[PDB]
This record gives sequence, structure tokens and C-alpha cells, in this order.
Amino acid sequence: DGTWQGKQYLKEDGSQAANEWVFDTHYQSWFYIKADANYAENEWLKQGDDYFYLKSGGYMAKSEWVEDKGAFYYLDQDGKMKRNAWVGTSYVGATGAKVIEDWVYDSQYDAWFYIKADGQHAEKEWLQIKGKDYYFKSGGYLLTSQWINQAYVNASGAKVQQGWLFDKQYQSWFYIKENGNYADKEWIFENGHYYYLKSGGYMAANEWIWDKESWFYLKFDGKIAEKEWVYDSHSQAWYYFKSGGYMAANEWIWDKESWFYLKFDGKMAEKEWVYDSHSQAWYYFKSGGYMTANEWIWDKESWFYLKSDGKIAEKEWVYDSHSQAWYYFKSGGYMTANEWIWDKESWFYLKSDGKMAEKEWVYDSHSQAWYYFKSGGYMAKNETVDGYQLGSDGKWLG
Ligand SMILES: C[N+](C)(C)CCO
Ligand SMILES: C[N+](C)(C)CCO
Ligand SMILES: C[N+](C)(C)CCO
Ligand SMILES: C[N+](C)(C)CCO
Ligand SMILES: C[N+](C)(C)CCO
Ligand SMILES: C[N+](C)(C)CCO
Ligand SMILES: C[N+](C)(C)CCO
Ligand SMILES: C[N+](C)(C)CCO
Ligand SMILES: C[N+](C)(C)CCO
Ligand SMILES: C[N+](C)(C)CCO
Ligand SMILES: C[N+](C)(C)CCO
Ligand SMILES: C[N+](C)(C)CCO
Ligand SMILES: C[N+](C)(C)CCO
Ligand SMILES: C[N+](C)(C)CCO
Ligand SMILES: C[N+](C)(C)CCO
Ligand SMILES: C[N+](C)(C)CCO
Ligand SMILES: C[N+](C)(C)CCO
Repeated sequence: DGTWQGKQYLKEDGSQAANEWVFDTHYQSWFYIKADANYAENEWLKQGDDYFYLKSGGYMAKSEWVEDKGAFYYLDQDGKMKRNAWVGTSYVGATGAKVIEDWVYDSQYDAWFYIKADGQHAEKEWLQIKGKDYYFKSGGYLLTSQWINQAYVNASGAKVQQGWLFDKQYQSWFYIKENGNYADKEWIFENGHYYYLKSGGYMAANEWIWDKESWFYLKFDGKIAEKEWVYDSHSQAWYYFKSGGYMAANEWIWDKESWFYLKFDGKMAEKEWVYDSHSQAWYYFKSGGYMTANEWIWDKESWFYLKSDGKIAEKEWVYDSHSQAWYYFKSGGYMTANEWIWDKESWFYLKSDGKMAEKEWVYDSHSQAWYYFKSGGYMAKNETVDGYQLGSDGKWLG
């Protein structure tokens, strides 16, 4: 072909070569003869948008790296420099410089990679990049919008930390803890409200939860129920929950304007009697749970009176202004009727409807006699009324 003459290259025709590539077969290499008829060495050449590098001796660098003032560049088989391409496990940017410690998006793979301190791309490992945690699978691809063991990586590949996320395929809410794993059997406070995450992390919604000593109920949106009533259509009963969400059970509660009482199991007492154990008295609740107080109730063959404060009237007298008469209640609240009783110092008779005899003549069929009672129900015994004598025992003598 041609003949080397020092730095010069005389071609077949004598004319020394310049501004041209020549392939010499002895050296088995490409060389570039500059414009000054010398071969290029230890320098870059720009031809088109292509960059070549010619090593000591003029040999064109091909399939190898070339360090330019700290930065590293790769020259392919044709001697050309590479751009936005993978050289094995490393990456060259649009300037052809080796990327080290930075993010990389490759449109060919439609994925993200991170190049590490060693110039290699991360693979099958967790890395903490400027605070956040990212995961790369086999091949270096960055994982996005999915679950890894107990963590979730958002659409950006970052691990979620201290956040709420909704899985549409599971149809449940999860809270991701500060540590990166989801909450598991614990209470979480979010914007003024408490939520309970269940054994799988699934947020508890419309269900009962037992913590340490009492019951909690979680509503439609998973919020703890507190300071309110909830009707259990399964259990067919009303429950109440207080300041902390604690269901109240074996204790009393004021709501609307009525006292209420909640039984051992948190069921509101309704249409029934209850016996307080620290008050040692009986109480009765209407249909709807409302404490009856100062009003009559008819249970089984007996009338009862519950006074201004709701306690049962028993071994005591009561005036009832609505019916305008006096009544007496025995041991147990049993209102007395068609009976005598000894109180004060005189006798008292209570009519069939329970009303005490007050200012009237009454025929006791029992003793077959006519008795009279003065204002206040006091039987008359040794005196005259309307010219009618009365004996030592109260009977009419005549
Ligand atoms: C110095 N390089 C030629 C390698 C890059 C500048 O374009
Ligand atoms: C072939 N080289 C360019 C290396 C030397 C010729 O003198
Ligand atoms: C270096 N070669 C001449 C072989 C290719 C440049 O286009
Ligand atoms: C982009 N990968 C690292 C997966 C391939 C390198 O050739
Ligand atoms: C650059 N990343 C996409 C990897 C994270 C920020 O969005
Ligand atoms: C969906 N998670 C796997 C995060 C919880 C169930 O185990
Ligand atoms: C706890 N979240 C606020 C995420 C759900 C409300 O229902
Ligand atoms: C049980 N909680 C933590 C939900 C309430 C405390 O007041
Ligand atoms: C006894 N409660 C109704 C409160 C809980 C049922 O699981
Ligand atoms: C107060 N309750 C909700 C228990 C009943 C009202 O009708
Ligand atoms: C006193 N009542 C009429 C309500 C009941 C009769 O058994
Ligand atoms: C029923 N009361 C609330 C009136 C007293 C019970 O402690
Ligand atoms: C229920 N009693 C009959 C006791 C009185 C009603 O006015
Ligand atoms: C009928 N009371 C409930 C008032 C008493 C039970 O012995
Ligand atoms: C004077 N009595 C009222 C006792 C009887 C008259 O019928
Ligand atoms: C006060 N009464 C006369 C109404 C009965 C109890 O002594
Ligand atoms: C009221 N007495 C007891 C005096 C007569 C009825 O037995």
C-alpha cells in the first residue's frame, strides 16, 4: 500500500498523505495523517460528530477506554467514541464520559439504573441514595410501584416511609411505618383520628377489636368510634364508646337528656330491670333505653314507681300529683292494693287501684265493716262523723 517515512506516509503515487485515514497491514492498525502530513498521536480527532483518539505511535484506539483529564471515554470497534451506551456494566453519558454515582434512564430498556462509586451499576441490592431507599433487581433495573417483603416502593422507586397507601387489588388501606414496613396489629394516629391495622396490615373498618382490656369499634372509613352510639345489626343491640373509643360496659352514661346504662357486654339496657351493685337499688329502662324516673311501670301483676332520680320506691310512701293520692310500696317496690298497713300510729287502707283512702267512707268486705278515714288517710276510731259513731277498732257501731 504505502510506506512510512518517519511521521510521514508516502502513498503509492508519491504524494505524501495528509488529512486522510490509512490502514497499514504490517501494524494492522488505522492511522490518521493530519493536515500537516504527520500522523496524529496522543490526541483526539473530530470527524463529523464522531470522536476518535490516537495513542502513542499513532495507533487508533478501538475497543478500549481512554482517560482524558480525569474523565473516562470508550472507543468502539470502529474507533468511534460512544454516547448514551452501556460498556459492559458501566455507562457513558451524552458527552461520552463514564457516569459514576448518578442516576441513568435508558429509553431502550425503559428503566432506571444507578451507577455506584465503583462505576458499576447496582444490581440485586438495596441502596440508600440521598436519604431514600431504592431496590435494583437482577440486571440493574430499578423496581417501581410494587410491594417488596413488608415495604412498598412508590412509582419513583423510593421506599414509602410513614405514609398511608391504598392497594386497589387488595382493596385495603395500609400504613407504612417510619422503619419502612407496614403497620401490624397496632394503632396509628392520622389527622386527629385513630386507626387500627390488623394482622396483615389491613386497616380495620366496620369491625370490633379487643386490645388489652376493652373493646373498640372501627367505622366505615376505619376511624375509631368514640363519644357516640353505634347500632350492631348483627348483635341487634346499641353500644356506646367514650373519649378514647373504649366501649363502655357495666356502667352508666348520660346522653341527650336521659341517663342510660350499659351492661356487662356493652349492650345498652332496654325494656328491662337492672340492679346496681354499688348503689344497691333497682332501675328500669323503657323501649329505647331511656331511664324511667318519676313515672309508673307495670311489669308482672304489679305496679312500680321510680322516683325523681330513677330509684325504685320500696318500704316508703309517695304522693302522686297527677292522680292526686298517696301510695305505699312494700319490700321490692310492689305497690300495695286492697290491703291495710300500720304506720305513723294509726291504720291505713289502700284501695284496689293503689290509692290510699283519704276523705271518704269505705266498706271493707274482708272485715264486713264501714270505716272512715280523715284527711291524710288516718282511720277514725273513737269519735263521731256526721252523727256516725265509731268503735275502738275503727268499725261503725250501727
Ligand atoms: C475531550 N473529549 C473529546 C473526550 C470530549 C470533548 O468533546
Ligand atoms: C508506524 N508508526 C507510526 C508507529 C511509526 C512509523 O515511523
Ligand atoms: C476509522 N475508520 C476509517 C475505519 C472509520 C471512520 O469512518
Ligand atoms: C443494561 N444492562 C446493564 C442490563 C445490560 C448491560 O449490557
Ligand atoms: C430519579 N429517580 C426517578 C430515580 C428518582 C426521583 O424521581
Ligand atoms: C399486602 N401485604 C403483603 C403487604 C400485606 C399482606 O401480607
Ligand atoms: C386512614 N385513611 C385516612 C388513609 C383512610 C380514611 O378512611
Ligand atoms: C386505644 N387508643 C389508643 C386508641 C385510645 C387511647 O385514648
Ligand atoms: C361483645 N362484642 C359484641 C362487643 C364483641 C363481639 O365480637
Ligand atoms: C340513645 N339511643 C341511640 C340509644 C337510642 C335513641 O333512640
Ligand atoms: C292493672 N291492669 C288492668 C293494667 C292489669 C290487669 O291484670
Ligand atoms: C343511677 N344514677 C346515675 C342516678 C346513680 C348511679 O350511680
Ligand atoms: C298506675 N296507677 C294506677 C298506680 C296510677 C295511674 O294514675
Ligand atoms: C321487680 N323488681 C325488679 C323491682 C324486683 C325484682 O325482685
Ligand atoms: C254512713 N255510711 C256511709 C257509713 C253508710 C250509709 O250508706
Ligand atoms: C303521710 N300519709 C298520711 C299520707 C301517710 C304516712 O303517714
Ligand atoms: C283495720 N283493722 C286491722 C283494725 C281491721 C281490719 O283487719
